[PDB]
Amino acid sequence: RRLELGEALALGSGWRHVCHALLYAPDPGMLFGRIPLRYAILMQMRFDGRLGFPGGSVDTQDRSLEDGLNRELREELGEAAAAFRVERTDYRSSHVPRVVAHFYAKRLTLEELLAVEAGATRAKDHGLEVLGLVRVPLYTLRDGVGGLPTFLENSFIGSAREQLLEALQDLGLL
Amino acid sequence: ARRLELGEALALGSGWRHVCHALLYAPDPGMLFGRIPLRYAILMQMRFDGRLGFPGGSVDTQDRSLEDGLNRELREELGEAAAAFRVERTDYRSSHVGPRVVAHFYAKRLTLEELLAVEAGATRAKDHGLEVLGLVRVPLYTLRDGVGGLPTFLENSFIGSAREQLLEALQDLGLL
Ligand SMILES: [Cl-]
Ligand SMILES: [Cl-]
Repeated sequence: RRLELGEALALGSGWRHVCHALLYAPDPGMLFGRIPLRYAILMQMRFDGRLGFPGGSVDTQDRSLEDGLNRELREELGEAAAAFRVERTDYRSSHVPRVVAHFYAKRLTLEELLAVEAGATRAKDHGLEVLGLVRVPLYTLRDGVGGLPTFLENSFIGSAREQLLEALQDLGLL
Repeated sequence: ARRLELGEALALGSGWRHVCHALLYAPDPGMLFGRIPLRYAILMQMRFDGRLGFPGGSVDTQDRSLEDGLNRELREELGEAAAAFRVERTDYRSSHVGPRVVAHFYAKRLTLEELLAVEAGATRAKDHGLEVLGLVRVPLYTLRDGVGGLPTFLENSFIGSAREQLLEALQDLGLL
């Protein structure tokens, strides 16, 4: 299932790689003035009706995983994604058809993150591979179901659900 | 989700909340992977509660009609761009009733250019990042595996009867 980046960097041509990024930004915002949002975190509704992360396939044209991640993101998200670069320091995990899924996480400013939302419609893949961007609600509502717990009952691509949870875990959100 | 006629629903007493939601759609000729027809761009939204639904909201006695209230909530939910059309009584579709809420549904044909400006602008709506977590188009196809596209979309969590309201409008749009 899961493996080391070197372990997977080491692999024959019978494997290709994908790169995906969880973009996040602190948020002092408060739903209804009462419920702290904590962080804005983007996901995308994909062409198959499943929730996933931005990025995509890295191919022989790329000098590295990050060059392919950042290229995929310019195309999926638009020009606001070139305000920053995802680097190896933002890498998190690799997972295994015959595909290795690399996963990254990049802290943005709320301002940067908002610019990415604002420009996402003009992106090439908008209204095609990507049906739109959504933020992950990080709270649980007063009924004990609304919010994250219900968000987590949606359809997710691949291992995106588990990537999400691990990263939230690692943000101190359980 | 027991149904109501619009007149009856309007007759209901001072102890009911009324909500109004709108399915905004334009025809779209494009093809996914240049081979799979989109047919229409139809807007839905990810709500604060992690459920998919339609733009709209509460309507109160301070609204001179359900329509005025819907256009007001549409402006809150999606921004300036939505002011460029009014959703009127002719676009009305159905009303449903738990806790003395009545929920009214509209469907409104926009021009593809109008629908885009709505998405382009939604990041500036008051509710964006609050009640509205972002917009999404409904995928109307089913993909070669017979599960991706629409039928997987339908397995996501929906608020109220948005699934039913959606499915209803797709049927009335003539989609099998
Ligand atoms: Cl490589
Ligand atoms: Cl009228």
